[PDB]
Amino acid sequence: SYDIQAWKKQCEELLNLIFQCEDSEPFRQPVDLLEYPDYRDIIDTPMDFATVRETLEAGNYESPMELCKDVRLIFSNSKAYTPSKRSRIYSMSLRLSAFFEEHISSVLSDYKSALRFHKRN
Ligand SMILES: COc1ccc(NC(=O)N2CCN(C(=O)c3ccoc3)C[C@@H]2C)cc1
Repeated sequence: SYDIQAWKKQCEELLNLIFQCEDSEPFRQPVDLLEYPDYRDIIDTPMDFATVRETLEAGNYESPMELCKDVRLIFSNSKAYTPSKRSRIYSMSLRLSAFFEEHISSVLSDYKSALRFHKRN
């Protein structure tokens, strides 16, 4: 399966599944800086799933590795803000991360395989 472009629709479908997860609600939109005025004191690079979807649709990701880095930044940023290992948001961030990682693994493998096939000769 050596389609170099296939990752983009696969990532759009996975973002649709993440939007349907109730566990995504707190990560869907950019954190309101007025609601949390100290957010930018701790978080250097804000990220959320609407920003990831818009970047993808703008044609501003070259590879699924770049999309994966931004999704992993949502989860690291949530971990940097949260106050407990038994925080509600933290419990949701960890379930959503496991779901994301389970599904992105084949997207990354297939992309890297397709690029190796393109370079094979
Ligand atoms: C009183 O009811 C509530 C319950 C939950 C919240 N949400 C939060 O505390 N959050 C801070 C940590 N987050 C993030 O750092 C992040 C957001 C996108 O990517 C990461 C998630 C989210 C915005 C606010 C009020």
